[PDB]
Amino acid sequence: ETERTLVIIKPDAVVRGLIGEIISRFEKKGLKIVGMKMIWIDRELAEKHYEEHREKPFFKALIDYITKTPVVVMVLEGRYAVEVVRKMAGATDPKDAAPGTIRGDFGLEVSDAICNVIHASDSKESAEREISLFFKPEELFEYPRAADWFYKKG
Amino acid sequence: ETERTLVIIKPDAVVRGLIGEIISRFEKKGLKIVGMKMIWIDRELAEKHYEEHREKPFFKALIDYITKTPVVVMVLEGRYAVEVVRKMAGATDPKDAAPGTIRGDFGLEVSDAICNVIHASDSKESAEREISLFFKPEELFEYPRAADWFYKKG
Amino acid sequence: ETERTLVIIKPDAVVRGLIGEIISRFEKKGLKIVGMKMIWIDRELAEKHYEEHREKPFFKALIDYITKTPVVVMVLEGRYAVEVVRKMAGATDPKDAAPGTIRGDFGLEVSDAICNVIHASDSKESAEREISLFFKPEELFEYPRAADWFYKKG
Amino acid sequence: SETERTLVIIKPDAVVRGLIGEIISRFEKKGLKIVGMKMIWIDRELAEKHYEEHREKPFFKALIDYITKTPVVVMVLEGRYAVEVVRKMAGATDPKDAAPGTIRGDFGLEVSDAICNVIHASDSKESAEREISLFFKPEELFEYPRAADWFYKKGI
Amino acid sequence: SETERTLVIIKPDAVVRGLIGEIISRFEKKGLKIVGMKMIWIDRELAEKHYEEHREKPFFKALIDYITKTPVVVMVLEGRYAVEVVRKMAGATDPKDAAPGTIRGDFGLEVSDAICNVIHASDSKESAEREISLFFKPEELFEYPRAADWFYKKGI
Amino acid sequence: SETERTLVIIKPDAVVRGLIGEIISRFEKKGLKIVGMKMIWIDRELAEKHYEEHREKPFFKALIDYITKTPVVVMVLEGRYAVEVVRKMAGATDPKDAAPGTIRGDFGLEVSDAICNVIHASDSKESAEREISLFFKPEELFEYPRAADWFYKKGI
Ligand SMILES: Nc1nc2c(ncn2[C@@H]2O[C@H](COP(=O)(O)OP(=O)(O)O)[C@@H](O)[C@H]2O)c(=O)[nH]1
Ligand SMILES: Nc1nc2c(ncn2[C@@H]2O[C@H](COP(=O)(O)OP(=O)(O)O)[C@@H](O)[C@H]2O)c(=O)[nH]1
Ligand SMILES: Nc1nc2c(ncn2[C@@H]2O[C@H](COP(=O)(O)OP(=O)(O)O)[C@@H](O)[C@H]2O)c(=O)[nH]1
Ligand SMILES: [Cl-]
Ligand SMILES: [Cl-]
Ligand SMILES: [Cl-]
Ligand SMILES: [Cl-]
Ligand SMILES: [Cl-]
Ligand SMILES: [Cl-]
Ligand SMILES: [Cl-]
Ligand SMILES: [Cl-]
Ligand SMILES: [Cl-]
Ligand SMILES: [Cl-]
Ligand SMILES: [Cl-]
Ligand SMILES: [Cl-]
Ligand SMILES: [Mg+2]
Ligand SMILES: [Mg+2]
Ligand SMILES: [Mg+2]
Repeated sequence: ETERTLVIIKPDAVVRGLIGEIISRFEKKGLKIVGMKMIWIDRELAEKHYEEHREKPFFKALIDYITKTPVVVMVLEGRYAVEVVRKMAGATDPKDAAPGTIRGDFGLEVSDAICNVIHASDSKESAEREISLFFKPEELFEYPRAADWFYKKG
Repeated sequence: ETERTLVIIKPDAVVRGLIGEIISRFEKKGLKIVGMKMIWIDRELAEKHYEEHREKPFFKALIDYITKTPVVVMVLEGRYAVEVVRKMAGATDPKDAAPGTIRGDFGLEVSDAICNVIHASDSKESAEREISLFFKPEELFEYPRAADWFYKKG
Repeated sequence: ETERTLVIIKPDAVVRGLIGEIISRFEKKGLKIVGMKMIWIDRELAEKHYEEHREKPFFKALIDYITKTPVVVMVLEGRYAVEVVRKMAGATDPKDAAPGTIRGDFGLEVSDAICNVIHASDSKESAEREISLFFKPEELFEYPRAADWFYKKG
Repeated sequence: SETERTLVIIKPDAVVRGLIGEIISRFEKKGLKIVGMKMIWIDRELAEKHYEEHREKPFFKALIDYITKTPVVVMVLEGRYAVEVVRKMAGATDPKDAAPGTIRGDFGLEVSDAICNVIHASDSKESAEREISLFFKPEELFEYPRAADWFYKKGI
Repeated sequence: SETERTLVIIKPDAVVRGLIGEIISRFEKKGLKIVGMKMIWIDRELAEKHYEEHREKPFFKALIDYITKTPVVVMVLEGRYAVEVVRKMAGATDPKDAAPGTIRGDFGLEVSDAICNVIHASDSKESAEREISLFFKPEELFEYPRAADWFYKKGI
Repeated sequence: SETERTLVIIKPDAVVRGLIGEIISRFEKKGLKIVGMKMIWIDRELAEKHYEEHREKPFFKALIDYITKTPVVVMVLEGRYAVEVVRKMAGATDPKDAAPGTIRGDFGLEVSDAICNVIHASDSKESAEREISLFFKPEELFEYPRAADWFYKKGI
């Protein structure tokens, strides 16, 4: 049931100084950070990441948004991590996101793009693809978090 | 899409020392405080604010409640601020409010009135009316919050 | 409307150092701690507490889980405390729990048992029974919390 | 008695950065009572009056520009030895020197031509009295019970 | 070894104000282990025994009234040099003098006839030993692993 | 100018305990800018190079074992007098001595054969320069605006 998912702490979150608060929510949930780095995405990489939206009217604005400033890309590992992180993220448009979710508590204002604090892979398949776009195997680690032993079935 | 809504941090919140925590939730969401002051509402002003409830059985108790101690009235500005703040507030009766919402996390106990931490305008129209009841134009301001520039479409 | 409910801060929460954070959520909601103690539940007591699950496939694992390390048993008092605490706890399986709830924010990983941070009585009847299992009348108290006077109808 | 009132100004840097709530919560958590509060936009005349004791100091101009840059939140805190206590909570004038745990220590660092330091706290009972009068009318200050006030009642 | 056990009492003011959780979290976050804990309502005999060293001091009576005002939460914290560490976390006896960041510094200020100061922390290993015995039976103290205990294992 | 860059390492104890976010938030809240950051697993060669000044010290071996125990998060913080400021935020080397409010003061205590102390902070501008180079390539460090940067613009 253990899966890996890719999360991008977007430019709006970085500029607003919310990196730590976002990371803490994942750590507190029990999710493990197995990879992470601050990078500045270029248009080519951005369009590959968001290839599914190439023919949508907001594509250009979305690429401008994700490449506006550096972002923090990270890989989270844990039981059903993909669906869990999507649940934690909340609705795409922050105004519709429920209080308690990341977008619900931190997002609201938008530009030409629907600024929404973070990106979260939408499926195990997508996560695999996205993780490969931003990380090399040598940047992903296997190590124990403090409470790992507690759940070991002997 | 930018709107203004009126919020009243009720006597129960003031007495319990929750003013700051409530304000922080709005600031963290990205909402801008364009007006704010601690006042002690008298019955006349209270009945004008809650005119819609004049013929309800809980009217008297509600007026007693809102005028019990000083309150903090404030105007919040932001994208769809009215519906967003209502969403953040949660169900009228705190016991029914979802965890994560203001009433959900802070409210529960009631008196003869359903004490519920805060008041939030229910519509743009109501907000306009309520804002006018408590504030003069000279008490409302236009200024930039730190991240405002980020969302400017050039 | 004032009720008492039993909550058990389970071994996973104790080991992870989440006792305080869990307690704070209840205090902030307005709930009153009328009884509380750290104990180490033995199998006999554990099976009495979870008697309803005796014929379920996960029974053995559940008993192992709840008796793994000491836990903190506590009695919470307040308006509709039973349903309110259940609401605050969230879905049984933490991966399904909504962000904002205790299980939603803190739980995810599981062992042979569905580790979910806390236990909360499912009804007033169950609460009565469970409270009696862990506490003697002399361990339960009646005292005023700071804001109690605020809600007194004269 | 030991109960005093002091003036706090949540400065433009704090307002712009969205720290109003976090600052207020620190005072509420300490047990201090907010007896008056409002968001205002200080004009140069009022700013220079508040900081008149620095009228003949080199940093005066930058200070006025800073305090009047955007709206601020002025408030009056009441409580046991509130003046010295709030000053202690504020921390060293230059935030880089302020101890972690203090308001300036946890939230301040960067400066403009002025030493931006998150908040203002009256330095003495005499200054508190003068400052409260500059920003608040008696009609804007209130006497009411905070939840735990009854717990501290002395004598019988 | 360096591992010690100390006694902490979350006093009536903290309980009434709903600060039990916040106080416990500070100890958990520090890495201290809670090996015993319970809510009890201290009677005068036990209160006077705990504070026997102040038996002949003017504030004694007010102190007993205060500590027995409502139920409290007594707990035993275990960890490296726990006695001095918890004392440091507590801060100065009179909360108005306690540094921001400490428990008394962030949460205490107001007083009654007694100097209400949020919590009690054993002042020495000798006092800790005596105090733990007054409130806890060995059967109420436990040895178990906290999540990160394995990380600190020494030697091979 | 007064703007400096310093190197911070969120050590294995912090990573294992899930404190990465809380530590980063303290720097963000202070107003410091993260210009570089990544999770890496330090090897003995790099660890010994970073701590070369302790090459001939008794605790060296335990120190290397500790810093290479699990992955860490290295990051570069930029801001006014960042070196001394971050050091101040970190607190005393041995967490038991660190003041409440500091990172080590609030989060550290227990030790292994090494004095586990949550994070590493460059001790000087010279050390910061050397350390940043050991862990980061210029291509991994960025210049960008944080939300409030405009507020502090000096002069006209
Ligand atoms: N301007 C604009 N941007 C959008 C819209 N929908 C989505 N976006 C942006 O494009 C991103 C990706 O879209 P999508 O995958 O559908 O949403 P997500 O998976 O929840 O992030 C969203 O997170 C927004 O940043 C839209 O309708 N208009
Ligand atoms: N006693 C009592 N008070 C109520 C009841 N419904 C609402 N109230 C109080 O009256 C306030 C205004 O009512 P309403 O506008 O319907 O709810 P709101 O807009 O969510 O605050 C509520 O916030 C409560 O303070 C009720 O059924 N009984
Ligand atoms: N292994 C396993 N454990 C379960 C399952 N369902 C429940 N549990 C565990 O048994 C406890 C009690 O079950 P139940 O009363 O139905 O859920 P609760 O009232 O929400 O705690 C749950 O909290 C879990 O700890 C399950 O389907 N499989
Ligand atoms: Cl949502
Ligand atoms: Cl963990
Ligand atoms: Cl709701
Ligand atoms: Cl902002
Ligand atoms: Cl749920
Ligand atoms: Cl209360
Ligand atoms: Cl200081
Ligand atoms: Cl209070
Ligand atoms: Cl101190
Ligand atoms: Cl731990
Ligand atoms: Cl220190
Ligand atoms: Cl910023
Ligand atoms: Mg998507
Ligand atoms: Mg209404
Ligand atoms: Mg059940």
